[PDB]
Amino acid sequence: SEVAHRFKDLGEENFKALVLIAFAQYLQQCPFEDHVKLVNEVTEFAKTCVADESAENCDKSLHTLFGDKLCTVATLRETYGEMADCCAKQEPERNECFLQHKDDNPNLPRLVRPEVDVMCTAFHDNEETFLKKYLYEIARRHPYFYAPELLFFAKRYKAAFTECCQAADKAACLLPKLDELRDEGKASSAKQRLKCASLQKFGERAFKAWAVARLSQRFPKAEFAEVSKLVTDLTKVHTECCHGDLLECADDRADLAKYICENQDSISSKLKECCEKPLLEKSHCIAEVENDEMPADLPSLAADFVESKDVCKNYAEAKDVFLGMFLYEYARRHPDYSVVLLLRLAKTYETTLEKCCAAADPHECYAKVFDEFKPLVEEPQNLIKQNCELFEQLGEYKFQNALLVRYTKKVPQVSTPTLVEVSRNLGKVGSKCCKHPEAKRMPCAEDYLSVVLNQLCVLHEKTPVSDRVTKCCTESLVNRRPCFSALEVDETYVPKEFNAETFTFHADICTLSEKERQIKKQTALVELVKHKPKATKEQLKAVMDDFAAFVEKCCKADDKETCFAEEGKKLVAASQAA
Ligand SMILES: O=C(O)C[C@@H]1c2ccccc2C[C@H]1NC(=O)c1cc2cc(F)ccc2[nH]1
Ligand SMILES: O=C(O)C[C@@H]1c2ccccc2C[C@H]1NC(=O)c1cc2cc(F)ccc2[nH]1
Repeated sequence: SEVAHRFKDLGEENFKALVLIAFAQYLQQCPFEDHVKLVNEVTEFAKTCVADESAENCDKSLHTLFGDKLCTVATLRETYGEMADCCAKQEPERNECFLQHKDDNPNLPRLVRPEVDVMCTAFHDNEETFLKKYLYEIARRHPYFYAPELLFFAKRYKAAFTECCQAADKAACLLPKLDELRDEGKASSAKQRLKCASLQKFGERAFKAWAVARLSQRFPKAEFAEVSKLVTDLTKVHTECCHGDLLECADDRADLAKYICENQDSISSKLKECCEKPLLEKSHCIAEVENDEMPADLPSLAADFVESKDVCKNYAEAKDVFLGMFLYEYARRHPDYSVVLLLRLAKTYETTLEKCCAAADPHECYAKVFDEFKPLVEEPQNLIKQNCELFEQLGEYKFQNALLVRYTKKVPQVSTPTLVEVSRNLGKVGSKCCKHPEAKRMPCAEDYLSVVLNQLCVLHEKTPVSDRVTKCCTESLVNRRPCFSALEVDETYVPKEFNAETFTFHADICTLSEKERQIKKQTALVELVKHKPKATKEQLKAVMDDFAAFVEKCCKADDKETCFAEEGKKLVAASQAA
């Protein structure tokens, strides 16, 4: 009985929280109350199985059990409508369906967060509910969020509230802690979506390719066979989490943590304080530990991968393991390299070994391999140092408008919200990456944009509108940022003439955050660019200066939306002629 095998392995709390995530993530419009109802039933059931694994229903699959339970609520199609299809389906099709129906951008209201004392009061008046609601709200909104990490977050969310409510000033303590979690959570969700993306479209071999490069960057001193082992184990974990098997995800991640911790010596010099931490922390720690030192004096790549006379033999026995070896050997020698690049280098190799083995003479052509890299390597190098001067001039905000305009004109089919969000995240590279020296710049950007461009691809995959976006996304997972960095301004676009409510703001806007304010400013900007893509210089500064500065006028105008209904009409004439 797997349900009992999971229960006993993780325990009731995590079992209960991993379940609630499972559901939250599967029927996303469903109310908190309902899920918790469902979760305790499943809980009720598990205990029996633990108590008697022979009992009536304890042999079914976890999907089966969770699927029947879920569909108790989903069945209504006046409330839901589209998930009730998955209900009439049986396994394994029912699970395929729920996963297909996972909505990366769900039309959901934001929890206007109440004052600090009420949260504190709620936290004490009943925390068990309070904390359940944190898993629920994040899961709902992040249907691919790495669940076993989402628990690690929860514990930390619990800790903040217990510290900060008892503190003299409850707000100055709590608010910074919360916002730190939020950010740390948005990066996590994003990073995790890339893994599910990779796994479910480009197959595991591609995920495998990514981890081996990554783990070997981190664990250079480890053997190759020791890295493949870890890679395989990781893959089964992410496969399982990205397939909705969250319970065995948590278990298998836990096994690996223990495994790593028991062979510390054979894997890394740098895991001492990581592997002394408790359950949940232990895995977050290990995952994000620092790069180990490089084994004294290493040989050249060439000898094995070039100068040797038995490439094709080692290739043709098993090209995957060989290419895995190259991916190992190349990466352990270069922690200063981006992982997308390396994957781009290794692929040149794969293709070139099929070009050269297929000849009568193997050697002559593949001796020239390590020139073919120089241009692939220099392409990312040039783009990053080009944008960074262009950033420190403008600042994170101004520099996001430079992106907005560009990507807007580049791909005007896309929805303004998508454009606004992706370009807002794309320019955040300039903050975290240009800050470094070159020794860590180019890589930093190139890898971050890998995450931010996936966001674009999965948001566009929802409702396709463009021809070119759907290309860069589906053509080759690692060739993405250079693919979007080869799309010129389009000449096909038929622009929508005028939309008067887009550029006329309101008095609700004088009661919201600077971030939200910025996001409004920028939405209007995108949609103005959407009016004239062709001849349009900096001048988009001025009229955006106006739609932003005139806000200052009307906020500090002490009226009942009089000036908004006329002094905004002054500017629609300003944005057409000029
Ligand atoms: O060629 C592909 O697109 C599939 C995968 C890919 C992805 C990027 C760069 C190279 C390659 C080659 C290809 N994967 C592998 O060759 C491969 C990696 C790998 C890692 C291991 F720990 C054990 C065996 C392995 N085989
Ligand atoms: O995969 C994990 O959850 C943790 C992995 C781990 C564990 C111990 C030491 C180092 C590391 C690195 C850490 N994996 C990654 O960073 C990683 C990123 C990433 C992005 C992809 F698009 C596809 C596969 C990927 N793996």
